[PDB]
Amino acid sequence: AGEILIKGGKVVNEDCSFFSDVHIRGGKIVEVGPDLRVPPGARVIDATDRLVIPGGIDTHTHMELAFMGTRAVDDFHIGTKAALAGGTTMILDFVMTQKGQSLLEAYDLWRKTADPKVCCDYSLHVAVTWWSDEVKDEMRTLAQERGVNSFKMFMAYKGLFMLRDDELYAVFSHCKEVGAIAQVHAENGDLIAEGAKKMLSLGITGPEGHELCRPEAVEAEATQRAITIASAVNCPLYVVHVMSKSAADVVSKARKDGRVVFGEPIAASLGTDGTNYWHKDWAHAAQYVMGPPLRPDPSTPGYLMDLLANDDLTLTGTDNCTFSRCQKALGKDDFTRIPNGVNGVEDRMSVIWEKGVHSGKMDENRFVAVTSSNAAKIFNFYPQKGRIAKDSDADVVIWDPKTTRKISAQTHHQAVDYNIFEGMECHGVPVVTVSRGRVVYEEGRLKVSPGQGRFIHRQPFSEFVYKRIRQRDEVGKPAVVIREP
Ligand SMILES: [Zn+2]
Ligand SMILES: [Zn+2]
Repeated sequence: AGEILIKGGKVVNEDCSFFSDVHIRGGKIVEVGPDLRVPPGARVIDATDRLVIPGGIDTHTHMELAFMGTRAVDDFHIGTKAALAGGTTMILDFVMTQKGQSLLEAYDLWRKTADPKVCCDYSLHVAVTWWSDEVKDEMRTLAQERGVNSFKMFMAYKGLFMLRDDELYAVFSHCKEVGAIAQVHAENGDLIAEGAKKMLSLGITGPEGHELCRPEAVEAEATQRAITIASAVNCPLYVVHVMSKSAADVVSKARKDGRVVFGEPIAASLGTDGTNYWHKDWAHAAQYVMGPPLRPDPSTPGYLMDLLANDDLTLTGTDNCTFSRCQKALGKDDFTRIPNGVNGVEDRMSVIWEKGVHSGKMDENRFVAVTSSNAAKIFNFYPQKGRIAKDSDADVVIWDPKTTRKISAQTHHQAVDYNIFEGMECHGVPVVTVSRGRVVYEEGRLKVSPGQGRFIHRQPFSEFVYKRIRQRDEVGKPAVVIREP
């Protein structure tokens, strides 16, 4: 609502950067070009010496998720405010369907919880945590009527969310039928379960036990297995929260081999590492506990950033699923009871800019691709989002790439009372955030109301995801050999 001219900045899209003003009217970008006239009444945002970029799209959040006996402290309201303050203008959150629970009920429950609270736009992925004719039907309804083209399956969480290979095969085959992308939490749940039992029996109850019970081989194995099942049914696959060099190399190899798979590292795995689980201070070490775990090889985040730069890995989320210090403390005697999840929604943009662009690993245009455009392409709303262009949504960040900010829980906007990036000096600061054509963050202050954001309804068969799948259906059908009868 209202009129904004962003003037004097350099627009940065995934394909190129160029000086131009951006005219916003009624929630949309209505013109991009040099020296645009300021209509009477329009507010001018002076973007001199700034980049004008699509707002960040966080593909992976769990706002106020009830999980492991408690509830994430960053909710849809505070979580989306913190996203905005960090230059992120859309989140995509997981409807964590309980085993045996209607996917439509869980979807409805998420929409009712988020719709009146979100401060930025959002959409939803739906977890498929069990399988039956009903789930099958509900997935079709969700894909065709409820705006969801992404379903999330777990190979870990035995007893809770885990699906076996035969069930993944059926679920993935049905994703492909409904034009959805199959997302997978890829760790071998049987090894996690055994490993945790073994670490506890050895008296390793601390957070080091959490990483040691499921080292990167456990993630690499499940990642390859999911790729292989999805390749078998020609279903596009999306591997969420790639945490390790070996799982990332699995995704890298499969893509080079032409498999339709996408890998999503998160701010945590790009900005820090798992040496923190070995910290003498139990509270500090617990802060980093999430599944899969961050990895103790300190070369990990830089390697994941190199693969993200090279498009072995294609886009980013945060897996934001926050628990306060006193919540984490529930597992002081037993790591299996530390609620799993770290922060990142607010810091993702600056973390990636500092670790990826300022470092020389990727340019500003690849930065836009891996923080917004690719999410829009995969989840099917590009160029509505992820591009500064006429007719696109006015979710726009004015970005200062030269100034640094120090990340701290003392100054962050998340509800959690610590930050895994505590102390990190990042180049790249969101100075102004515009969401739905309104200035919602400037001069370090938020100006937004819960429920101002909107659910984004997507259609299935995202072309970025499916055009190759469909062609392979047409020319890749196996053929009988013709033999004399
Ligand atoms: Zn997960
Ligand atoms: Zn997650």
